[PDB]
Amino acid sequence: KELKVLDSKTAQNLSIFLGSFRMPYQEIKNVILEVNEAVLTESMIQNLIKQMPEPEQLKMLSELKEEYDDLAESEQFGVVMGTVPRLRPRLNAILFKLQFSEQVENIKPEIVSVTAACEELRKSENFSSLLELTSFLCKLRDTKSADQKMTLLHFLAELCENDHPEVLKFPDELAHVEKASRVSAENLQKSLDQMKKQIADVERDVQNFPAATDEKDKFVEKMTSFVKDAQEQYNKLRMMHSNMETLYKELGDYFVFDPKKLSVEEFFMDLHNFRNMFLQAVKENQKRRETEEKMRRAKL
Amino acid sequence: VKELKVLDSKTAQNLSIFLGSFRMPYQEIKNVILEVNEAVLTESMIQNLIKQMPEPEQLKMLSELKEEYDDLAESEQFGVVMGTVPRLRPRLNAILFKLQFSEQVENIKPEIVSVTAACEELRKNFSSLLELMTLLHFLAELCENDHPEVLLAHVEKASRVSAENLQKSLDQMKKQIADVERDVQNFPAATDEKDKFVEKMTSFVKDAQEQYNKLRMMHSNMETLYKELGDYFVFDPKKLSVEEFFMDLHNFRNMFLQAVKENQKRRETEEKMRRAKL
Amino acid sequence: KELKVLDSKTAQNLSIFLGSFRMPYQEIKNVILEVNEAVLTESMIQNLIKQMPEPEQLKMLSELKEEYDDLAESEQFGVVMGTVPRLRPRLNAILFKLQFSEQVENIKPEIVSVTAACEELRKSENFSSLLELTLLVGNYMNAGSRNAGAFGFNISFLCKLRDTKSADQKMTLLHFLAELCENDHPEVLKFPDELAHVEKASRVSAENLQKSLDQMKKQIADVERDVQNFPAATDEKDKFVEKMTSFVKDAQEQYNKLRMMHSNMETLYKELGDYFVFDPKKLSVEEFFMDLHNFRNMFLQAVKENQKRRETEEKMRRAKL
Amino acid sequence: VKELKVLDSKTAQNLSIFLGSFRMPYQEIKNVILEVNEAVLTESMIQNLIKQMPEPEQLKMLSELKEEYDDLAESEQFGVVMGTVPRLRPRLNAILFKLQFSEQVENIKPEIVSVTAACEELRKSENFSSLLSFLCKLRDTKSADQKMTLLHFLAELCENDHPEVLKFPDELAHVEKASRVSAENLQKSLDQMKKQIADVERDVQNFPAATDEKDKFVEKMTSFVKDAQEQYNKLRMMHSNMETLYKELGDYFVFDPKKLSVEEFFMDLHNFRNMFLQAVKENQKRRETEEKMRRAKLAKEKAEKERL
Repeated sequence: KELKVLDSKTAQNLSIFLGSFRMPYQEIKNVILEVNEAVLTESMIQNLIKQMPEPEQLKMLSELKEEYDDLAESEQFGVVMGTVPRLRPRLNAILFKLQFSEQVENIKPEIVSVTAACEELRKSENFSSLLELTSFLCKLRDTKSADQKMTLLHFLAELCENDHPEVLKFPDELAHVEKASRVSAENLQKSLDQMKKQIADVERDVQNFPAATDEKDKFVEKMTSFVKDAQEQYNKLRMMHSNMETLYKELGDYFVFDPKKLSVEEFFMDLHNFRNMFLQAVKENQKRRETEEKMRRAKL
Repeated sequence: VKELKVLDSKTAQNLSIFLGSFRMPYQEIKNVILEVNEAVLTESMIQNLIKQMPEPEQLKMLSELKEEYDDLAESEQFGVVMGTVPRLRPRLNAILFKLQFSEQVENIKPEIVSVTAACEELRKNFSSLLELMTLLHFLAELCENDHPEVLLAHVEKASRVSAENLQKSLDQMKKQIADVERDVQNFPAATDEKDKFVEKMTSFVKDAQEQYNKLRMMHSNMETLYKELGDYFVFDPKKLSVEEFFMDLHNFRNMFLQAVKENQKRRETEEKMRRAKL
Repeated sequence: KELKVLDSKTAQNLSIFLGSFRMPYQEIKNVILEVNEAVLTESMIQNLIKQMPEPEQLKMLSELKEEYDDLAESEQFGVVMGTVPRLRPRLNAILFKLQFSEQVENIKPEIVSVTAACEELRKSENFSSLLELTLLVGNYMNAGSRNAGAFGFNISFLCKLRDTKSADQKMTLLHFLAELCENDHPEVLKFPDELAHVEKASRVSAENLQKSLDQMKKQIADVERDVQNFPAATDEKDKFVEKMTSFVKDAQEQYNKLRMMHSNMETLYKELGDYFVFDPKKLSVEEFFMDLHNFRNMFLQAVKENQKRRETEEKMRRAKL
Repeated sequence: VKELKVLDSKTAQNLSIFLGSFRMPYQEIKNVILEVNEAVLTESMIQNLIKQMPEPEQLKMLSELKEEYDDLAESEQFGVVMGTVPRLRPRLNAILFKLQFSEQVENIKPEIVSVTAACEELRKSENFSSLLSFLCKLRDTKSADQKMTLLHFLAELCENDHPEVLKFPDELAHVEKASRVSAENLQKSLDQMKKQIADVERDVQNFPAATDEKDKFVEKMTSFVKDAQEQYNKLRMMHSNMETLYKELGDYFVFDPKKLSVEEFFMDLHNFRNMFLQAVKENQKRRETEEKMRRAKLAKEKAEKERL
């Protein structure tokens, strides 16, 4: 059969897609209309969106379907899809509905890690004690101590291990520090923004959606109810993200440091590095004070 | 601080770690579960909820302690709140089912489509080309002089499929639906109007049912056509599995094509001999 | 330029290859002859083999040396390669030599995992104690139970203690056993640490292991063959016979060691078959260790489930508030 | 059981786990290192020996316990044998270098070749030399009627009265690869390689003579070091020639080679190729559509005609 609208490759792709898809065009239409969640999936929508003929082509494909049987499977599909009101925006609202909960799930953790880390630090007394005996802390390893052949870090860690068995527990109170050092405050924000726009757009497309030109189209029906809930959820998320940014300020005072020059990621990435440096030093002392124990046995 | 009166040490430890990262008011989590709030629920969440959810007996014992709610630890408070959601488990398993269904159909369908296509692709020239250097090159040779042009995009896919697991999946799906359906039919009376469970589920189960039926039609069909193959190439549709049939048919299409490519390479290399000599 | 021998595609492919390769065709030839390992790599040899014009096609390009400069580069290369004796077996032997160490390194651990698992099983004082408690549990402390009086050392059977109720039906034999250990034989609980290679042994494939060895055996035999029949070197830069004769001996040495290690592995396994009464020729190594592994896992799960059950059972006691 | 006499608790624990899985008799490990046995040694094997190896100070203290070898724990016996290998560390590092060399060269060459080939393809394509950053502004502002873009416009003009540009995009095979390369990293790779070769070379020169017929280190490394240098020199020849062809472009296209890095240059040049083909692709698209709309009316006309 010959093509009367679709262009070469475009038809080439639809032929494939729909083929390995295997599903009556009318069923696809009704699945899209009723938003059948027993059929629809993230990818399925991404594929329809990525394979759907341009609107201008759909208008051309429907402006002469009296010869339906005479159209290639690719263009027959085109005709059907030409019957769906507000196709593209409809598809995005649907895609959004399928993606939301999960893209929130992907964000929240970042926020919680940082939040927890900040909470952990402030409430960590052992780390406070460690500060006494003492951001610019990953430098102790780069100095010397009372005597020689032992970085200040070691002496600090040893002094801790001898009569401060407790300070040697601070790493076990800074659980989320590592997860926090992995976060990207920049990216964290971009996400909440893209999301902000995402919800806005879908709300618009809905508040601008037509009426029931077919008692099968139950779009505005659900979608309006969803956006509502997606909103309540986005707000709560933003509040969490604010509580984070906020709690990170409090540390900028208590531990006194500039929360404008040092990002949340960078900051913690160092506190984490130091926490390791400390654990490393402790292991090194245990080694030294283990071989030296022999160097004195070798005199016997 | 805060003694445990029901949860066992480890359950409490785990529930605590879990809640402390989920970060969400327990009552709100309850509502989310009740109304199957799809703007919050995800496959992971449900699975995690199911994995962490204290056992029924522990939830009960806790529900009989709502009294000192403020004295109970976080882990045990979540318990009290969850201990008020009727049919927690079958409910959670139904939601997990709704969240997973379309995905599993999407992952099962392609296996059937490939195999089906390979079957359709065959019936619709490669027949005469085997029954009749090596034998391949020989027959290939003839299909170049006397019967040329007598030289399947799914035959390859079909060879990687596994008929056995394909059946197990459909059978596994069948149970899943039947189980959800049963749980729904045996569900309590929704007092708290915030519980839109029986409604949603009864409807979804209907849809999954229609899709499963359609999916099973595609299956049986696939097998029907496979036997149509046991006719033309007269063989035991059970002695040789779909996987194998197309595996051979595949290793075949290759060797022949290679035999052809090899022939043509000698072919041209001869042209680059007739000219060079004159 | 214009092709005098090579088909069209071969000329194309070979060009892109020689191109993004940048190296005088003679230099390439010397690298192959000298088996220069400061240049040669596994990928490099594989490609030369994949892109090398057919043996016959190289023969033809031999009558075209006068017009070397007239020929297209793809064919110039063909002209050079055409000068190298036993080009393909040579190339295959070099690839073999470059891959040999990794190959041994990938077979050895399978053998070491199974072997160590067997030794660990023999030497585990706590697992041995556990077997005894198992006999005690099924032959004397649960007369009611399933096969009471017929328990032995079958490992897969131990995997079923989980599916059988003990005397009082408030516990499976597995849990009964676990509690017995926890209460009166704590040390036994440390048996898992005494079986470090068991999990790895469960993931092995005796069949593939055997295939790997036989393959290595043929690979080495083939190279030796090719070396035994190799033509006397004309060009001084041809180090093949020199390097490869030596290598083959070395590789044969390693393979024999592998074969013997594998043979020792099979011997220990036969011993396990008589001790845990199973047929080595019917219960693959991975099957046996998967059973031992799964048992170790469920036994540990059983212990946690007991502690849990014990803890909540105390909340029932303190319910008297 | 078996009291440790030198090793620190951790090292011994780790050595034990390691030796538990490596399972190669200690003499055999030494023999293999001394023979530099290629049928046995692997990059991974050597990296693990290096990582597990007790520090020099411990190997020396164990080196003085040969008489009690049989009473020592497995990890310390291993230490004793290893302790008898002269220049163990430089030996192990040179061996690792010899195993890694040809491949780290193989991972550098490609980049140099991509950029090099790109520079060559460019200079040999007048098809581009002509087309004259701004190409962006055209794609920005719409044509007379919003119906099109000024880039499509220029693209169609070329496509009509200069159809010898449809090839341009296909004569820039390595430009994309070149856009991904990193000039700075390439340099480091080369300097890092030079240093590695120097250090090994140094160790071979200051290396103790063999006192047994099994130690093949000097014989092999001295020879290999010569081969690595030859290859490195050639690798550098290629590199500088790459920097030179690029320099040549700073003129043939007037632009400061110091300012704009190699990645920067071919990245823009990559996007350009993209933007153009884009327009051409798009033009051919809407022009194909117009064609079908024409045949649409024609048929829809012969229709109403044949009908009546």
